[PDB]
Order: sequence, then structure tokens, then C-alpha cells
Amino acid sequence: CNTCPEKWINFQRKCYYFGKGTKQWVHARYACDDMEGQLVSIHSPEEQDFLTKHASHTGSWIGLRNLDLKGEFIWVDGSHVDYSNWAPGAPTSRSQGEDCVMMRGSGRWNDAFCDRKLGAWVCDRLATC
Amino acid sequence: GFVCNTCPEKWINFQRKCYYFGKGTKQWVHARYACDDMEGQLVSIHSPEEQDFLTKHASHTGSWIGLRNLDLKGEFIWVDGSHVDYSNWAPGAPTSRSQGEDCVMMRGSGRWNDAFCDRKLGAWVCDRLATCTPPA
Amino acid sequence: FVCNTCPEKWINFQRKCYYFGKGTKQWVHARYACDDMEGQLVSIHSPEEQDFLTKHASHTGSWIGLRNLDLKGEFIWVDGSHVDYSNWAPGAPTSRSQGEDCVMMRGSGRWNDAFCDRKLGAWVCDRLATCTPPA
Repeated sequence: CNTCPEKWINFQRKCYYFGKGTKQWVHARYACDDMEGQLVSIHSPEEQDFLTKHASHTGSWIGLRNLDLKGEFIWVDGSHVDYSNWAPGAPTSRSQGEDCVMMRGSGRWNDAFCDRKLGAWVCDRLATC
Repeated sequence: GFVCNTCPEKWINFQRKCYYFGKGTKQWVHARYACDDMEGQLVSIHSPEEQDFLTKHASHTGSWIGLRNLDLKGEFIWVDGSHVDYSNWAPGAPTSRSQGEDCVMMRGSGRWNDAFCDRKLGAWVCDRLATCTPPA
Repeated sequence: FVCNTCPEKWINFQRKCYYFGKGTKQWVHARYACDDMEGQLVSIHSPEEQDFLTKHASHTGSWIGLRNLDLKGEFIWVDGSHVDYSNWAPGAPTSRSQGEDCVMMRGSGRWNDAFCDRKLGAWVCDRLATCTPPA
């Protein structure tokens, strides 16, 4: 079970899309939804390393945010953070309004303002058989 | 760094919950007690992701789930006490004019319909909270 | 996060779970039996832990997870760790090995080296307890 839609890339039981074009966080969410995917969720160092390999050098929106300003970071599939890869000093404690999460070229995570325009974003979905 | 995927034997994990896909003829209330007797509750469903997971494992001939018109106030409420936010009703369900169809079953498609509580179904689904592996 | 959940039939103490097995086994059979239930022959690292084990320890002796690895003269836990805390019986372990390369625990809790092929009626497995999320 590793068949991916055209222009996506397989890793383990998932397919990944590395979108380009300027978007704020929620706009990146809807872009992923338009291709029947979701902004990427990250649950293991293996997956992170795969993501770092293809990652846009200039920063990418990923599927983690401060749901309902609660303020716990929750993946857009409803899953919690088990694996994490924060940049040193991230996430910003409590709590400036940097409520959406981006991934640097290095692969490390940084909490950011949701209205920030980044030039990349990562979607995932389940691979088919 | 805590991974929450531990379930007791015979349960299946999805995110932070564990699920038991029971088999054997039961009416709604008997399914409720079966789930009680094994330290769970009739499943409550809160997201399209949780529903999609349920659909994969769902019995093709229908399963009791933890939703019911209590009591009989006109509102469907989950056994955990929560209200219906996410829903996955089959078209036309629930009736607006109940004559006793006060319990909810999930079809093989995963979609829901209201039903008489003494309907005998071949399946029912329990849930409970998953536990976590400490960071190594 | 509180870590004291055990699978059914195991008992919790602190951050660990314990299984008190019964049935005639050599040390290596008891090792596999623990593996098969997804734990290991117990390793012991504190007095508190020893006190707990002693409360449930089979009167007629139990295999625990300490052994003379390969045959090098060093007793090492199956989890790979060295002996820090210790609770040997008087005159255990034997200075120069005549083959008593495995360790059993008495009802009293105290440890005694023994021939690995000795058949004992009990053995103790452990594993890590799982945790209740903050909810």
C-alpha cells in the first residue's frame, strides 16, 4: 500500500505534497484540503527526516496549530504532539499570538503568526493499494 | 514525547482512544452493559477522522454506538454526556417524528440511523482512553 | 502524565509492572516466557523495588533477570544494566564460578546464584508501566 496520486511522493504508508506559492496558514490548510489532503502531521523522527529532505529551504506551513487558543498545539487531524522537533526556544511559552507552526529548511519547528505569508507548504494523505 | 497508543488486548488504537468491535446479538441496552463490563463505554464519535477509522473496522450489518435520545427529551446525547457536534447521519435520519426510535446504530458505510432500542444487532463498538509510553 | 497502568494480570509498583509467574522452568525457559508476554525477567535497582518483590515473592524461589553474561565473571541484568543495588544472600555469589551462572530470588527476597538448568516453580517478569495523559 504505497500508491500515491500523481505529483505526490510516498513514504511509509503516506503520500506527501510539497506545495509552492504564497499562503497564510489557514490558506495552506484549504489548499491541502483542495487536493483531498491535510497539512502534514509529524509523528516520528523517521518521518521528520524524510520531510527535511524535500523541505522548502525558505520555510513551509505544516499542520500544527494552537487549537482554539487553548493553548496546546494540536495537529489538523485531531492528533496530539508525541514526536516534536522545535527550534531552540520554540514554542513561545505563553503566548504572543504565534499560533501556527512552520517548518524551516533545517526541518525544525517554529511557532509563527497565522497571517504570515510563506512560499511553501506540505500536505499528506494515506497511500492507496 | 509520550506516545499514546497502548490499548488492552483485543482493542484497536486510534489517536488517544481504544476501540473494541464486539460481535454477538444485542439490543442497545445489553450492548451498553457489555461495554461497561469490559471497562469501556459505547463508542462516542467526535470527528471525521475518528469516523473514517470506525468505518474501516465496522461490521457490515450494523453496530450499536453510544448515541441516544435522552430521555426522552428530544436531543441525541452521547453516553459520555457530550452533545452532537460532528455527525454522520444517513439521509433523512434521525426522524423528526419519533415513535420510539431512540437509540443510534452505525451502518456498514459508517453512517448513522436512529433505531428502536430493542432491535437485535450483530455488533456494537466500545471505546476507552488509550495510555501512553513514556519517552525513552 | 502519571505512569502506573499495567496490562491485566500484572501488578504495578512505581513506574513498573510485574508478573509473578508459576510453573516449572529453567532460567532460559523463564526468560522466553517473559519475552512472550512482552516483558523481561525482572531487574532490580532499589530497596523499595526489592521490598515490593519480597511481598509477592514465591516461597520456593524465583528466577530473576541477573546472569553471568556469556561467562565473563560479571553478573549483568537482562535489560543490559550493571549491578548497582544488590541483595545477595550470605555467601552469594560464589568467588570462582563452578557454573552457577544464573540468579534466583528466595521467598525472603535475597539473591542466590544457581545453575541455569535448575528447574524452579516460579519466575518474575517486569516491563514499563503506561501513563495516563493529563486530562
